[PDB]
Amino acid sequence: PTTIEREFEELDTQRRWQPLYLEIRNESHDYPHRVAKFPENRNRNRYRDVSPYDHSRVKLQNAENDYINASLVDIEEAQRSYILTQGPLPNTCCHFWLMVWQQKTKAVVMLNRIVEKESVKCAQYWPTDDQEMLFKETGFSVKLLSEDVKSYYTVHLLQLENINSGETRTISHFHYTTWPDFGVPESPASFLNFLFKVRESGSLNPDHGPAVIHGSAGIGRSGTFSLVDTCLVLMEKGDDINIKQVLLNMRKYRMGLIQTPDQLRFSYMAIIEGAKC
Amino acid sequence: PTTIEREFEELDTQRRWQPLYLEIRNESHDYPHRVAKFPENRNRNRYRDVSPYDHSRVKLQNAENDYINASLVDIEEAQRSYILTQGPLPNTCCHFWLMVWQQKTKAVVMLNRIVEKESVKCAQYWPTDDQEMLFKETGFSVKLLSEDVKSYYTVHLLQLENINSGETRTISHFHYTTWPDFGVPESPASFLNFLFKVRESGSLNPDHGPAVIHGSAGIGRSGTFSLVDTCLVLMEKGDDINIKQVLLNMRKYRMGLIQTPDQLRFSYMAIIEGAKCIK
Repeated sequence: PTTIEREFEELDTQRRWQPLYLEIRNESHDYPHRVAKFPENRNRNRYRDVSPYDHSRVKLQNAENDYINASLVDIEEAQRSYILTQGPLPNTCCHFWLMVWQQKTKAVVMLNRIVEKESVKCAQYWPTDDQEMLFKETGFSVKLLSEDVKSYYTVHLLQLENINSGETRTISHFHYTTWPDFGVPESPASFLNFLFKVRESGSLNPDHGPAVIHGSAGIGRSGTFSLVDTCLVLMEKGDDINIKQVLLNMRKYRMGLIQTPDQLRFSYMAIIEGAKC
Repeated sequence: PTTIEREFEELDTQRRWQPLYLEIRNESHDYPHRVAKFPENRNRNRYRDVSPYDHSRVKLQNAENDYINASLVDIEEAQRSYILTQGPLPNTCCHFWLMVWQQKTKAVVMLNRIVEKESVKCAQYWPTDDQEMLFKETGFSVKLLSEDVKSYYTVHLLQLENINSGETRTISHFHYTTWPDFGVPESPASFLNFLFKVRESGSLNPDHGPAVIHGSAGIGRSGTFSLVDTCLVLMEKGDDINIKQVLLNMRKYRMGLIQTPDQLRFSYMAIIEGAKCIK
């Protein structure tokens, strides 16, 4: 904890955050992602520059087209596993809830707004009122159980139902509402508080399926969330951590996590402050 | 402006907001609201103790059932007209948009959140994304054009289309997001700023149909919003104002406007500060 604060201060005074982030870009390797570019998958992708690698993509089980824009990002050293996905499209919200069910997910972490700078970045895939939301394509319904609104985030409790079996599960929907795309949270403090609420629910624990983390692309803010959570686990287990090394290993699972130098710098501060807790 | 400032300070120091609000209750008259209680209309009312008066209710034209829980609130001395309405129910959002169309409304002012204290207070009657919302019972579709999110309110630009005529209109939807039910806005400043944005759009001006103001019941926050706007209009025209008499007059058009003493106190404060800002 003392060492990463020393490193951050070196990068600040010498103003080397952009060269550092550019060095991580160059050391990130490309892996095959041929399935994302199948013709019949082009309406399942939000962005043409954001595809899951063939070796780590989440597959819809027992589906004729198993493809969803989702990556299982796994860190064995930390016992941490997350699914990072794009903001679902109107036609993939059914696949998204099918994924949440098959993986036994307990929480969805949403870091984006439905509309950002006059572009819809995500479909309304949960209901805002008491009307049930139906996904006939995959046989799931979503109903709103509870809503707790705060100034920079909201938590929803949703009832996800498998209409075919009648079975039901409660999904915690943690929605960060003041985090701009390609930008940073307002405060490391506000961010850390949000992370700790997601942790306190147990939704990141190994006795559950991987949590679903998404923004609009599931890359920038989503990578920052997972990078900070993971490196708080590693320090907590007593491990010495190289953040650049942790982030490079994570990028083997999904391309281009952490999208700006500022996002990388913010990840350092949040890791340093979260350690003091 | 100095006189209402004297009055506020007297009521604040002597803590007399409740004797005042109770005295206004007693000077408020009840008028028939029999149509709201017709058997076919009771699934169109959110709350059974919240009804529009027969003499000021907005009528849905060219419909088999003309009823909607909405009141035309008029202050002729201010050249101001509002429609105060409940938060529409799932089966009445088609009626709400038919009313917006027929009344040539340009803005909807929304003062509630969809869920407050774990209770649904209003149906999702506009779309949050790029999927179009359809109301086939009345032949209208709503599409989201634009969204500007600010710290205490959001503005949505919506395209309201009459599907059978194909004609289209742009509705300004001003959604104040930080005003709890039976409560008060966080800061007079943020509220006053929000009101001033609604005015800047011209949606309250005489060359448009009346704006639609709603909360969940369309009475407490809706009444606070309308009282403050009206009394700033009356002051800038140079009229001497008894706010209590303006509120009693507004209550002839819809029952129980402004629901708490703190809301009544907040109307005074916003009026006093909005005047000093205008000057």
